[PDB]
Amino acid sequence: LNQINIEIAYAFPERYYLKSFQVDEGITVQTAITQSGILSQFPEIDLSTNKIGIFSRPIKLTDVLKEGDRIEIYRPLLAD
Amino acid sequence: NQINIEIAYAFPERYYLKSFQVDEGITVQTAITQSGILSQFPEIDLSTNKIGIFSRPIKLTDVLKEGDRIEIYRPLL
Repeated sequence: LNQINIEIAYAFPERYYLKSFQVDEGITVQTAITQSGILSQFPEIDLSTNKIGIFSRPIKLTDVLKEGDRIEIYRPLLAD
Repeated sequence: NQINIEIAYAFPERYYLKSFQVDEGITVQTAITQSGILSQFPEIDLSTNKIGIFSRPIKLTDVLKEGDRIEIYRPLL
């Protein structure tokens, strides 16, 4: 079964949730969320109505844009 | 037949953000060349810069791709 890496983020103000998981390719947004445990840690999250976006990277520049998409361009390296 | 999109370029001294209307069906690359951002910032390199796409709303049924970050928001304000 092909494996991909995904992240889930949720900003519990003054202690952020930010976790990466290895998952079976084919998993949906709802399945990743419900299988992570995030809903047990934060029982105030309501998937029927909570607002959810996805940050995708890397992408192919040939991908088709949709309403409300933001393209973020940034630098891989710091310094001065 | 149009859609509203944004393009941002984050660098150390400034955050650039611009909103555009473009033809439904446009690719990321066409949007970038169309925006004139590459003339404005000659240092942007399409093979070297990080480039990602933020999408919202999604669907709970969307199939995840490699490197997708699901962001769950707390209701405002």
